[PDB]
Amino acid sequence: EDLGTGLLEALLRGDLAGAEALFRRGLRFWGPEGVLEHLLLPVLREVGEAWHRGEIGVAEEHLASTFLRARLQELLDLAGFPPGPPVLVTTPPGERHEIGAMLAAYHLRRKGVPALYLGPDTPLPDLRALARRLGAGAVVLSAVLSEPLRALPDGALKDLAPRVFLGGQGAGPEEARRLGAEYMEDLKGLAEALW
Amino acid sequence: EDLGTGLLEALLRGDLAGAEALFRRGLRFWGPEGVLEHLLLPVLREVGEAWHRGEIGVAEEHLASTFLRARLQELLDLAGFPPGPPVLVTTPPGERHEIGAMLAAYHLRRKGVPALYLGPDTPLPDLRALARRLGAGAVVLSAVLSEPLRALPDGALKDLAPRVFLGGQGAGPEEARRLGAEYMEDLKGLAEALWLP
Amino acid sequence: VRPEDLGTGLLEALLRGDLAGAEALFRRGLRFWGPEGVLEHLLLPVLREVGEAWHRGEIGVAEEHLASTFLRARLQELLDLAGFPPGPPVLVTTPPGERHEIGAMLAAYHLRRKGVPALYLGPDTPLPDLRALARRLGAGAVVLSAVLSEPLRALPDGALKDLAPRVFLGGQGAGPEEARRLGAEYMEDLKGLAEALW
Amino acid sequence: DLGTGLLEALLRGDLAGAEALFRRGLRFWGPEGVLEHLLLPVLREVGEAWHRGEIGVAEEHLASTFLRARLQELLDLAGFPPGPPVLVTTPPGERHEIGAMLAAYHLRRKGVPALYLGPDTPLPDLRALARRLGAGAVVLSAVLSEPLRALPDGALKDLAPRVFLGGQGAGPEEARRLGAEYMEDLKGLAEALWLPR
Ligand code: B12
Ligand code: B12
Ligand code: B12
Ligand code: B12
Ligand SMILES: C[C@H]1O[C@@H](n2cnc3c(N)ncnc32)[C@H](O)[C@@H]1O
Ligand SMILES: C[C@H]1O[C@@H](n2cnc3c(N)ncnc32)[C@H](O)[C@@H]1O
Ligand SMILES: C[C@H]1O[C@@H](n2cnc3c(N)ncnc32)[C@H](O)[C@@H]1O
Ligand SMILES: C[C@H]1O[C@@H](n2cnc3c(N)ncnc32)[C@H](O)[C@@H]1O
Repeated sequence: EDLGTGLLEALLRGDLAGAEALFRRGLRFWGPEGVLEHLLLPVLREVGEAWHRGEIGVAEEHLASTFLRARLQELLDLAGFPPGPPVLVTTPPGERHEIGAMLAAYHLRRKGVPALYLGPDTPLPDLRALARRLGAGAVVLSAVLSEPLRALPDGALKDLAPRVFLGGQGAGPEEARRLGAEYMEDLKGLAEALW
Repeated sequence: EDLGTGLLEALLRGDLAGAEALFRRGLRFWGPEGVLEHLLLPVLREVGEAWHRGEIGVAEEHLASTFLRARLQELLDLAGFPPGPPVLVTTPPGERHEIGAMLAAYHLRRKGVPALYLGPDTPLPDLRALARRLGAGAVVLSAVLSEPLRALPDGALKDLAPRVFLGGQGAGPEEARRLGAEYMEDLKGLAEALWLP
Repeated sequence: VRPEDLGTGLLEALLRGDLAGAEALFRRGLRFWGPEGVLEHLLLPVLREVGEAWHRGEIGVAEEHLASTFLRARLQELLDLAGFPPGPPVLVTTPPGERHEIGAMLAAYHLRRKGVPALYLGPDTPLPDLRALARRLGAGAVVLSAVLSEPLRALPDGALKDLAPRVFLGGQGAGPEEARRLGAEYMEDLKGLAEALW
Repeated sequence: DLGTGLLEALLRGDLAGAEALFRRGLRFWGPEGVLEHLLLPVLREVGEAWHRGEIGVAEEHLASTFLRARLQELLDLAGFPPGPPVLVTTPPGERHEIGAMLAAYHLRRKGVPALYLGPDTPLPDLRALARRLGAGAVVLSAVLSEPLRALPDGALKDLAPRVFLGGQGAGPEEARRLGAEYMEDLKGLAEALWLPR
């Protein structure tokens, strides 16, 4: 059974009940991390590709994307949330794509790290202020597009927390170096990189 | 509200567990509609005013708003999504505040309306195309700011779907008339106008 | 359906063998009460009423079996979705002769929700084997759930004392005096377990 | 090598590592193949290691509890084929439940609505539930032979119009004595419902 085609088709026809049932079949088959890798991310990528090819309009993407963000938020709220100093997770100013940051928070919480997901697009002064006030051990940023990072001045990220991690499709090792962050490729390596 | 102040204080401490416990207590005490009017909505309004007064920063508002959207998403899912020709709910192009749209969808779904929530900020021709293809009986827009409506040409909203409804703090009767939408004074006026049976 | 009617609705769904509808009612409870709350406000009251219905002779053993098997699966689902930090484990089980396992699962779930790596062993673990595993894995604690008093009554004085660096005992079958006799720390509330560990 | 790695991860208390290994087998072999190549060989090896004194009871418990959870999740995934239930349990005194769960799972994958009760059901109660639900069949998994030897002649007859008995603890003459149909393997079990007898 092709859950990815089935789920995208259900979303494009506005069949949210079918879509929710199909996502849950994927959760049961692949497990929590696995459903994100094998179902949620492939469908979001395909939605993007269909839009880029001119095949679907913006409303159709929004319908699918909004639904999948809700499913990941549901999973995130069911993960543990330890006491202790938090890790703040957001996206750079100008970055409205939020699912990468949500995935980072999720992977962290599933390994017993109290990741606070702020939502996207947080001005750096306000992010630093909050990280310092809460005694955050780290700040994690997800960059989906490269332009928001290119807009930032050299060293912009270095003072945000004791550790500052940057990843996503829009990020790369050279950009992380210019901005003063540690570049991280894999979500699984985040908790490890802390412990 | 005493519980409202306590929730916001928990959110500002990063105590997500304590914040959830307070929200769940409000849900048990007031029920879903009650908790929106007496807890979720007053906290969002306060967060906004406190930011405007420089008492909290943007990261703190973000934390609070993100938490409350997740709570409202849970209530949307709890309200059920019936089958049947849908009502599309979104915000005008350039409107990034989405919770008013989510609230409209919630109130509709509570009355058995299949209110499909698209998220915010949908271009008009794309919204109209989706409404046409799905056979949607109505489109509902939430405007929080007035500037996105001011930027639209006369009659821009009139033909998005068989009925087009507009509300929110950034909308008013005169702008709705200019744009060709039916202005809805409040969420119960919206729910009333669209309830089928 | 009102939240106050989900318990009666869930039990009626299970009693007609409608497990898909029972799952939907459970998920509604989860969305309304939250994870800890649905266990407190829906799972535990239904399980208690199943026991009372059985005792009154209103349902039989197979009806209880179907319901507790279902509810154990719903709790397992929540358990699987919670965290699991690396780090020295807490072993969670029930005393020898105790076959009621849901209390132990709930303790494991409360610990994993607070980022404690609770390993759920299943029920009814002989004490030498439990001690051996705790020592080998370097477990920081052993947590026991006693629903009946009889299995505790069958253990000799100080039987629980050396199981792990901390040994916690709770459940409807345990009390402070019995915990003291067996060498365990007594804990009444699940919420206080993670607090106490560290 | 996946079987050996799964057991090793379980014996270290590396639950995340064990889950990842199981998920890998599920993706490689699919549902049916993961049971034959991973779940069943691990359980069998777990018993052999315990008998030989290489692992203790707590280690078997950790492994079986994990595998039972994985299988219940596959059971739920297989869902609810339409029609009158087939009740699946174990005889009174039989605490090994994975064979019953496997029977239920095999049935559901073939479109038969198996309802897995849990283990160790007194026969009068099993008969009452079968009657109340209009069950078309009852299936019992016996791992030990002793619980069967304890039951009266004819004790399984008429629990439902069709009553099947299998597992390592069952054999044809014991099934005959009890008034059940003996089934040697899960393949024959679903086929046995193709046609009446
Ligand atoms: C949904 C969506 C939107 C929604 C986002 C909604 C929301 N609230 O999140 C909206 C409508 C807002 C949107 C807007 C736009 N978007 Co858009 N959108 C998407 C879409 C379809 C899915 C986004 C998503 O969730 N992706 C899932 C992502 C996060 O997964 P991933 O990047 O594979 O990430 C992996 C790793 O990077 C890792 N990871 C991610 N973050 C981090 C962080 C750390 C620390 C680590 C360790 C790992 C990690 O996680 C994943 C593991 O596989 C994508 C398609 C796509 N391919 O992503 C486009 C896409 C990203 N969008 C795109 C574009 C062009 C736009 C717009 C400019 C469109 C326009 N207006 O003209 C705007 C820009 C808005 C802005 N300023 O940011 C392009 C970007 C192309 C490029 N430049 O690279 C894409 C690729 C579509 C396309 N095929 O053209 N978008
Ligand atoms: C959360 C929030 C944000 C978040 C939104 C996050 C998200 N994904 O939704 C973000 C960070 C994106 C944001 C951004 C900005 N925002 Co802002 N933010 C808010 C906040 C704090 C809550 C918004 C909300 O959820 N409102 C919904 C509820 C709480 O509002 P309500 O008035 O009670 O709505 C009632 C009715 O209107 C009705 N309703 C709503 N919709 C509909 C629809 C229909 C059909 C009907 C019948 C009824 C109805 O339901 C409610 C109860 O009945 C508000 C404060 C506020 N008072 O709203 C500001 C506020 C709306 N934001 C404001 C501003 C200035 C901004 C920014 C310009 C800031 C900036 N400089 O970047 C940007 C603009 C972004 C954009 N282009 O839209 C100002 C606007 C003042 C003004 N109009 O001039 C506010 C009022 C804060 C303030 N006090 O200054 N914001
Ligand atoms: C399901 C069930 C069974 C199932 C259990 C299936 C399984 N778990 O795999 C099976 C069929 C095996 C079973 C068997 C029996 N059971 Co029974 N059964 C129940 C039932 C209906 C629900 C059990 C349950 O999960 N309860 C939920 C419990 C665990 O929650 P709780 O005890 O209120 O615990 C709270 C706190 O103590 C805390 N907590 C629990 N553990 C811990 C641990 C720590 C450290 C902490 C801090 C907190 C904590 O969490 C809960 C609230 O937060 C109950 C009804 C009931 N009232 O409990 C009976 C009941 C427990 N069973 C009972 C009986 C008599 C039996 C049998 C003797 C019946 C028989 N003749 O065979 C056998 C004994 C088997 C054995 N243990 O050796 C009686 C016990 C009465 C008494 N004490 O004398 C009960 C009360 C039914 C009744 N009579 O009303 N049973
Ligand atoms: C885990 C386990 C337990 C667990 C059960 C946990 C649970 N299920 O909740 C617990 C701890 C309860 C346990 C306890 C005991 N058990 Co034990 N344990 C096992 C173990 C390791 C796995 C059982 C299992 O799940 N196997 C399922 C699969 C592996 O069985 P299988 O042989 O492949 O079955 C196949 C077929 O029979 C068929 N099938 C099964 N059912 C049905 C039904 C139908 C209709 C059909 C068509 C086919 C079918 O499908 C299967 C796949 O092909 C087995 C070892 C083993 N089975 O080889 C023992 C084993 C069965 N246990 C054994 C023993 C000794 C005990 C105890 C007496 C130990 C004790 N002293 O306390 C108790 C007895 C409890 C009781 N009264 O039932 C012995 C049995 C020896 C004997 N006398 O026959 C075994 C064989 C271990 C050993 N090698 O010594 N056990
Ligand atoms: C990356 C995603 O951005 C969305 N997208 C493209 N243009 C706009 C716009 N004007 N307004 C809102 N979202 C838009 C598309 O739906 C695409 O899939
Ligand atoms: C209305 C809400 O908008 C948020 N806000 C204000 N300025 C910005 C910005 N540059 N980026 C993102 N959010 C912002 C504040 O947190 C306020 O509460
Ligand atoms: C506490 C629970 O024990 C179950 N129970 C009662 N007697 C037996 C038995 N002989 N075998 C199995 N379960 C039993 C009942 O279903 C009751 O609810
Ligand atoms: C068949 C399985 O039974 C378990 N087993 C053996 N003896 C006991 C006991 N006293 N209590 C609980 N489980 C036991 C072992 O772990 C073995 O593998």
